[PDB]
Amino acid sequence: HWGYGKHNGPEHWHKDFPIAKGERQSPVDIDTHTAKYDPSLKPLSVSYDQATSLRILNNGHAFNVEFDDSQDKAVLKGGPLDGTYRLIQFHFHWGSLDGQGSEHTVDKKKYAAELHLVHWNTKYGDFGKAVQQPDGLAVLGIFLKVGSAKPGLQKVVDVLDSIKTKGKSADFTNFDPRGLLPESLDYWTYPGSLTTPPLLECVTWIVLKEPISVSSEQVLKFRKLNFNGEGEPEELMVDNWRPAQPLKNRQIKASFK
Ligand SMILES: CCCCNC(=O)c1cc(S(N)(=O)=O)c(Cl)cc1SC1CCCCC1
Ligand SMILES: [Zn+2]
Repeated sequence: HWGYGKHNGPEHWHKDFPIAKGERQSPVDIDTHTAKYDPSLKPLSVSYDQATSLRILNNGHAFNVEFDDSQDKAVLKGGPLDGTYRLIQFHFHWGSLDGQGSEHTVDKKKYAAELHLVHWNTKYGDFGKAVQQPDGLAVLGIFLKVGSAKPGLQKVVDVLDSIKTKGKSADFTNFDPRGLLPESLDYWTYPGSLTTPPLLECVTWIVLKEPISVSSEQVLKFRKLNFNGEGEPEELMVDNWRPAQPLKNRQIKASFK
């Protein structure tokens, strides 16, 4: 099955998932000089006041913090989007070292990690239908750099010991994802894809310019997770990122400057 190594990593995905070589794959390098400022783009509206986290899951590729998406409670709107997108889950991608880990890059700079808040377009009724549509998902991507701790991240970090291995989950209620956001909502946006199999070309990407800072101790806790299940040989969950893919016939737009 697919994963992050030499024989099952990103360079192999196209044999099971030929869209890997498609026209709107993610992530991409964000060449900041070439991105054009679009005065028609709106401020992003992030409305997370009523978010209901329920659980956290080690799915063997990353960990997902899941939300109750059965009512409009945590929604993304505005920005480049038409209509309303409901938060279903967030997860991260991170490196074995602080110098790598992000999926998107900014003028070829790789951040230590990248947070993905995944939302689906309510006009398609549920996530599984949304991923079959070119405007089905909106993913808010946020870079992480290592420096000062992110206090709003600590509840996540502290539960990771309980979900060390693939298939473990834990009650994870009352987590507020507002504590993972940077000060500015200035962003870049482009049409792309899921960055994991099945690599569906269903995502409007919204990548924030301002990274959040997390501490070395926080990211070290990410790197103690395992991609294996309990009772199997230990493979640290590190370097769970797909490299930048060809931009092809796409324009990256900036909400700023
Ligand atoms: C089997 C799932 C493997 C791990 N991937 C994800 O959790 C995932 C990653 C992204 S990303 N990295 O582009 O933000 C997005 Cl947008 C949606 C999904 S969940 C979804 C994938 C399609 C159908 C299965 C669940
Ligand atoms: Zn992701």
